[PDB]
Order: sequence, then structure tokens, then C-alpha cells
Amino acid sequence: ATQGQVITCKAAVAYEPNKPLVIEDVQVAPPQAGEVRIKILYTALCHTDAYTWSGKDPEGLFPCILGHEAAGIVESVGEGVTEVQAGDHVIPCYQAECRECKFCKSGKTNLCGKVRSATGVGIMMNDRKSRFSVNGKPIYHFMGTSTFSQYTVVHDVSVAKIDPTAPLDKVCLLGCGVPTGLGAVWNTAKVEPGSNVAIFGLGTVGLAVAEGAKTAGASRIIGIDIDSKKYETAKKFGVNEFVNPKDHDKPIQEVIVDLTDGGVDYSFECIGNVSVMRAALECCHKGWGTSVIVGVAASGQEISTRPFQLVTGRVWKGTAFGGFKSRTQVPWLVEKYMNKEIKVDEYITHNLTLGEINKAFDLLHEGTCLRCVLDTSK
Amino acid sequence: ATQGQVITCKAAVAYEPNKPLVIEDVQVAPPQAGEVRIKILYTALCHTDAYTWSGKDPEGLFPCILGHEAAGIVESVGEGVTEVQAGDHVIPCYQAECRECKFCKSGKTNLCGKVRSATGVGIMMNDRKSRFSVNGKPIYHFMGTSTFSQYTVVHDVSVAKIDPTAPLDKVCLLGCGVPTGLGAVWNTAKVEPGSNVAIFGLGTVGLAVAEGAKTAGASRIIGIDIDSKKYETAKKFGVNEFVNPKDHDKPIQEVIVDLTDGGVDYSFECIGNVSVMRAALECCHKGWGTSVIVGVAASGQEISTRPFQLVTGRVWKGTAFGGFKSRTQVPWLVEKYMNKEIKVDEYITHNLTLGEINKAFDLLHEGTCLRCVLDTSK
Ligand SMILES: NC(=O)c1ccc[n+]([C@@H]2O[C@H](COP(=O)([O-])OP(=O)(O)OC[C@H]3O[C@@H](n4cnc5c(N)ncnc54)[C@H](O)[C@@H]3O)[C@@H](O)[C@H]2O)c1
Ligand SMILES: NC(=O)c1ccc[n+]([C@@H]2O[C@H](COP(=O)([O-])OP(=O)(O)OC[C@H]3O[C@@H](n4cnc5c(N)ncnc54)[C@H](O)[C@@H]3O)[C@@H](O)[C@H]2O)c1
Ligand SMILES: [Zn+2]
Ligand SMILES: [Zn+2]
Ligand SMILES: [Zn+2]
Ligand SMILES: [Zn+2]
Repeated sequence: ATQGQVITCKAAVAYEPNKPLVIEDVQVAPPQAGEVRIKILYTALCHTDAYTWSGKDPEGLFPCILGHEAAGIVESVGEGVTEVQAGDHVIPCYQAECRECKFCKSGKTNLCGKVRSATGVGIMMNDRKSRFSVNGKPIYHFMGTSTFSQYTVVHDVSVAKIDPTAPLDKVCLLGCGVPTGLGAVWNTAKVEPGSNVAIFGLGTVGLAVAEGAKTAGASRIIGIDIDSKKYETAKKFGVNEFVNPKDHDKPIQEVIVDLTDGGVDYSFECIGNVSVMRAALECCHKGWGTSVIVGVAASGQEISTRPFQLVTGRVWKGTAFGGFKSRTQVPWLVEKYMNKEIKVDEYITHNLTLGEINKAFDLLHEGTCLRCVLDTSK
Repeated sequence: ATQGQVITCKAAVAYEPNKPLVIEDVQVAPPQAGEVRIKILYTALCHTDAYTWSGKDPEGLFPCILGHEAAGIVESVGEGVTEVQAGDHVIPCYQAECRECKFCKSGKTNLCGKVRSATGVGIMMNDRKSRFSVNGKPIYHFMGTSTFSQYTVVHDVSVAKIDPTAPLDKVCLLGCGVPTGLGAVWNTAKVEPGSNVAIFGLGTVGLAVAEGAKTAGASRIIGIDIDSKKYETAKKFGVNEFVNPKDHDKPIQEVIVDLTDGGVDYSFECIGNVSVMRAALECCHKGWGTSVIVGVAASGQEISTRPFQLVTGRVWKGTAFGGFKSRTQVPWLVEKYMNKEIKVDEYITHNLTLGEINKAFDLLHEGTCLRCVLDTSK
């Protein structure tokens, strides 16, 4: 009977970079003002988690509970919370939507800064402390989500309330990769019917770009990956031509320009590699081509190109969560999934349990793997 | 009457890089199919001319008649030419508008390909020879215009027909820097009323961006220049705040972010320096800020930034001629000038003659000089 009480539950704790997560019992404090305590039923993992786990993220902060892609059920809410209540089905999101800041009220972006000063340093806004502990010492939150746990506490501005019949072992992916890819196409680029598109990197994000392009009515949807086995899988997501840059001595941008008689209308970089980001811009058609950076580069890395590439009409842009407003639009994407208008299930290549989370980290180095989903009950 | 005849007239010839131009009598042959022979009355000089003159082009062609900003009076036309005729007042343009090629049919007439195989190597399409010679030896065309001459011959798709009452010693500017600046605002960026703008470089182009932005209804129009005495004339064009980067220890981008509590809505680089291009991007506001590189720089260098600047909502663009279609829209700009809706006179700080053209090249380093206009009659 949990309202207002500390909850003791299982969670995967990362104590040190690049070592195995240990599954412990942890204490989850109750939600203060503006906060929501969530029973997490299913959580996926992705490169973003492993980046921090690996020690490579200069923002990383150990020990922490990682995880940002999940779906669950609200256990309780703190004072003032009105948009969700106990028993609501929810997707916690790493990107907030407070609806009250200069960014939210602007109408020109989805990038809300309301809680980022707490969440970027693994704590809560209300008291600037953590809600997680083991043996009475604090464990940092991660991305404002911390979903590698049976229970988490998040800010109310980061909770999307969803269709209560949607399957929670599928819609956990609607918190990260899938909306990023779809939205890079529909919101950031605004791809028109008949456009030709190049997609660099055919993982989950690239594949969501491909589905978003197919749905928007693109013609040629050219996939580029250094692993040729990715093409067969990518076909069902709408990729219809494939190039492996290893199969050519010329730089990949030149190859794509020759293949398309001038370059593509839109390109999307879905890797996080600055050299490939430059190639993606340079394979765009002059006059009107646009390149959207979706990949997240490591610290200190820079993109470059020649000014003439922009002067002759190419446009360079990028996307954060596909340009979607998380609380307002994640529930819309869940609706679309329930109506069979967007794919989600096809991206889930493995199902494990939270107990087996280190095995899921190994699975990240398998080229076949797109998303792993974890059942947190074991 | 000179129609059908070779004309002999004064021109300034560049025999090789870096030497003084030679004010010679040259022979200008009559126009062939699709060509127009123009009596040039006034011509200005800009950096683009100096770039080739100084040898700073991989391989310019010498000897040549430089010059691309001019106005005059058609002397005769070749076979097939219908849009202009003898006695028409005209502005020859380095940007063609053929209306018939793949680029023109999409709208991007600034990529028109009709005559560039000839103009790019200093000759005419009809016979792949030049129309200029001295003592029987060929002198190459430049930028398809060659305006440092009493008479020139250009392709009809490069000729704008203008209001015959407009002053030729003023509208000679409306073929290059002024449209590029105005058009960077109105066409490339599409600046909205109330926008905050930063403009890097307050020469002719930056002043044209300022006026564009003023006319478009911008609020803060912040000019940045290393020469503080550029601000005085800038205020007449609409600049209403000024920063000299030399007055600050922090890089300029940070100073502009601090001045505007986050960044401007639009920035414009009007210099051609890749490190200022980066600063112009990095001083744009998170979420929506857009930076335009204004004009072909010919720097031969790379622009760089961290891809986070684009992931978090900044957009990078550029423009060659402000998005304007030369033949259709240069005459519209002349009408706007005639109706006092844009300035042209205030750019002209110096008046010399074609005889004195080498003194005009000296002025290109003069802080005080914006455009110098040359009267070709002596
Ligand atoms: N902008 C955002 O909001 C946002 C949100 C989520 C994820 N991401 C980013 O998107 C990226 C993709 O994540 P994912 O889960 O699909 O990753 P993933 O690892 O499943 O896929 C990466 C793909 O890129 C391919 N690849 C690697 N190097 C390559 C190269 N040089 N040329 C061509 N292909 C290459 C791999 O073979 C793999 O198929 C990551 O950078 C991640 O940070 C961004
Ligand atoms: N295609 C070419 O060959 C070529 C070469 C160079 C420049 N250009 C074009 O020249 C155009 C500008 O022409 P203009 O006639 O206005 O030039 P201009 O020389 O009259 O003006 C340039 C202004 O920038 C200022 N400036 C220089 N360095 C600076 C810095 N680091 N920070 C801030 N201010 C600085 C100078 O003081 C000057 O006022 C640009 O559009 C550029 O694209 C073309
Ligand atoms: Zn993720
Ligand atoms: Zn907000
Ligand atoms: Zn010029
Ligand atoms: Zn054309």
C-alpha cells in the first residue's frame, strides 16, 4: 500500500564505467511537488544508455540508474500534479514539455529547458537531490527518466499519458528512436511526396527515417551502411536502394550524387559520425537539397564543409526527438500505432528481462539487433 | 552608325595577375546569334573582380576585361534576340536567367546552365570565341559581362531590361551586392517583423542586408564590424546597435548571445571569412535561429561547428544572388529604387573615371569606401 511510502524494488545500477550493471534492491522515495512515481513494466535500451555506461559521456555521473525508453503505470503523484493520476498508462520522456517557458511558448521548437538543470545532473528540481538510494547513499537519475528499475520518479512535465489499452511492451520504444526518425522526416525536413532521400545508418533511427519517408510518399529511399546485412531487414521499413561505402573508392557523397544525377532532395545522418555528416550534406542536390543531422556526435567533434555547398542552395539542419512535443504528441504516435499507421513491433528483435540486462548490453554489438525490450518483473 | 561593325573603344585590360590594368583601345566585334552589344556608361568594382585580378583564382584567364557591375544602353543585337533591342537601357548580369533549363524550370535561375560552359572560360556560346581583341590578339571575357569597357558583348539571357529614366550612374549597383543583401533577407531567410538580426560586416552587402531587414520589419538590427567608423553610415541603412569584436575579450558569438539573452533570430555573414561564418551560426538562438552566408566567398577554406548547434535547432544556409531571378527581378529592384522603396545612392562613396581604374582598385582597401562608380567616357 504504497502512497507516500518509500518503495523498495529491483533496479540495475551502474557503479563504474564500462563494468557490469549490478541488479540490487534500491529505495525509491515518494514523489514531491510536481513529481510522478511510475511503475515501469517494460524498458528498452539503446546506444544512448551504453554511451554513458561506457564512460564516454563527460556528463555521466556514477553510480546511476540508466534507461530512458519505457512504458508503465503511474503509482502515485506529488502535490500539484493534475495531468496524470494513479493508474494512468504513461511513457516517461527525456525531453520535457512544460508549456510555460520561452521555448514552449515560442511555437518554433520542441526544446523545453524547464527541468534540464536538474535532470542534466541526475537530480530532481524540487529539492535538488535524488529519489534513489541503496544502503542510504544516493544513486543519480539519468536523462530525467531512470527506467532500468521497477519504479522511477520523474518530473510531471516529462510524462505522456497514453491509450490505456496500448501494449506496454511495444510502446516503450515511442520514447526515443522511433519518434526521432519519423519526426526528422515529418517535422524537421517536411519531406514532400516524390522526394528522393538518403539515409546514412540503418539501425532503429535510420529505419524509422525510412518508414517516415515511405509514409510521406518519398520515391527513392537510398540506405547507406557499412554492414551490408542491414539492407535485407531495411527493405520492410521502406529502404529501396542500398550502398555500402566500402564497395567504392570514391567518397560516398560522390557515389550518391552519381546515382541520382545531382544528389538527393533530403539526407539524414543516423550514426553520430562527423565525416558521414559532411558526406550527407554533400550528397544533397544543389539549389534545394537539405541535410538533417539525427546522430549525436561525441564531445569536441566538429562538422565541416565548404561554404559553397550552402551558397549553391543546400541547407544544413538537425533534430532533437524528431521535433515532437513529448507530452502532447507521444500519445498521438501511440494512437497512430494502435490504428496500424506506424510500425513499432518490427523494431523489437529481442525480449529479455531486467535481471538479464548485461546480456542486453552484449546484444548491442550484434548487427542483427535493432531494439531489445526488457521485462522488469524479473 | 556602328551596327554590324567592329567598334574600337577604351577598355581596361588585365594582362596578368597583380599588375596595373592597361587602359587601351580595343576592338569589340559585333554581336552574333543570341548576343547583345552594350554601351556601358557606368561600372563599379567589387571584391569579385579583385579576386581574379590578384591571381587568387586557381586559374583565371588572362588577358581579360574584368568588371561585372554596370549599366548602359544597348547598341545592337544579334539574330534571334527579341527581349531587348537597340536603345533599351539595361543591366548586364553575371547570373543568367534562361527560363528553359532544369534549374530555371525548378525556380533556381541562379544555377542556370545555359551559357556557363562558355562564360566560365571567357568566351561566347555561339562560336566559342571572344568578341574582344587588341592589335588582333584575343582578350578573354569575364563572368560573362566584361564591364570595364566602353562597350561589351553579353549573352541575351544575362541582360536585364530596365526603366529608361533610371539614372545609369546609380543603378549599375543593382546587378550584384545590393540584390544579394536584400534578397538574403527577403528570399533566403524570409525575415519576419519583430525579428532580431545580427549582420557581420558593414560594407555594401551588409548595409543591403540591414536595409532589407529594416524594410522587413526587424526590431534589433545589430551590426558587427572591426572598423568602428562603419557604424555611422550603417545607421542610415537601419543598423541600430553596433559591436566591434575588438572591444571584447570573449569571442563575438558569445558577446552577441549575451547581448540578446540567447541569440538572434537570424544572422548574416557579409564578409567571406570562414571563422566569422562560424561565429554567425553560433550567435543564432537555440531552437529556431538561422544563419545565412551572404554571397559566394571563394575562400577555398572550410566552415566548421559542433553538430549540437544544428541538433538543437539552428539552421545553416547561404545565397549567391539573394534568391533573385536576374532578368525578371533586377528590373523590379530598379522600380523599387525609382519609387524610393530601396536605397542605392548612399552606397556610392566615390566617383572616378575608367581612365583612373587602378586608383579605384586602391580604394578597395579604404575603410571609407563602399562602392566606387566609374564613368566610362574617359
Ligand atoms: N537527435 C536525437 O534526438 C536522437 C534520438 C535518439 C537517438 N539518436 C542518435 O541516432 C543514432 C542512431 O542510433 P540507433 O539506435 O539507430 O543506432 P544503431 O547503432 O542501431 O545504428 C547505427 C547504424 O549505423 C551504421 N554505421 C556505423 N558507422 C557507419 C558508417 N561510417 N557509414 C554508414 N553506416 C554506419 C551501423 O552499421 C548501424 O547499422 C545515434 O547517434 C543516436 O545518438 C538521436
Ligand atoms: N567571390 C569572390 O571572389 C569574393 C571574395 C571575397 C568577398 N566576396 C564577397 O564580398 C562580399 C562583401 O562585399 P562588400 O563589398 O560588402 O565588402 P566590403 O569589403 O566593403 O565589406 C566587408 C566588411 O567586413 C568588415 N570585416 C572584415 N573582417 C571582419 C571581421 N572579422 N569581423 C567583422 N567585420 C569584419 C570590414 O571592415 C568591412 O567593413 C561578401 O558578400 C563576399 O561574399 C566575394
Ligand atoms: Zn534511446
Ligand atoms: Zn517548456
Ligand atoms: Zn560585385
Ligand atoms: Zn536556365
